[PDB]
Amino acid sequence: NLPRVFFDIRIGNGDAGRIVMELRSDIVPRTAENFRALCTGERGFGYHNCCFHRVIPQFMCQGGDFVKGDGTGGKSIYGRKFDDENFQLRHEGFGVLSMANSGPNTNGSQFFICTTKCDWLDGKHVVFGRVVDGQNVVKKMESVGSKSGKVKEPVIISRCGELI
Repeated sequence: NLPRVFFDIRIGNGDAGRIVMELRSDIVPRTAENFRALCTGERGFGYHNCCFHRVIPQFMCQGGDFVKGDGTGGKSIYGRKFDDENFQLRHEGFGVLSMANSGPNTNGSQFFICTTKCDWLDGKHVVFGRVVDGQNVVKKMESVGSKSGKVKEPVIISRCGELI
């Protein structure tokens, strides 16, 4: 069965709600497991209290740097980096979950949520899931985003984990 995980999001001084994500363990089991484990914090580290450090309205939101908090760091449950598992899933529309990287085979913890179809990213980033509920919460983040991506108020994963 496909993992169901969540982020509770706080934007500035307000709780924004819950994002629920389905992970495609059927296609990218290793990549899905990394993300799932970082949501639950079962290895002793993960996305809890991590921020979204870039928000570009109508393009995407990026987060998952729980090491440095600024988009320069991160680590996976497999070590500092792990290989691109496959490129079978596409950045086909709103809510697609994909791994940020610094070139081939440099996956860590950073990820982005697409808020539009971005086919041009296919074959560059490993897609591993999709937002299934709380699309409004992803869209809410735009209130503190900008065209450059600079974030105006803290966007924090106040709580995260796995759902039944």
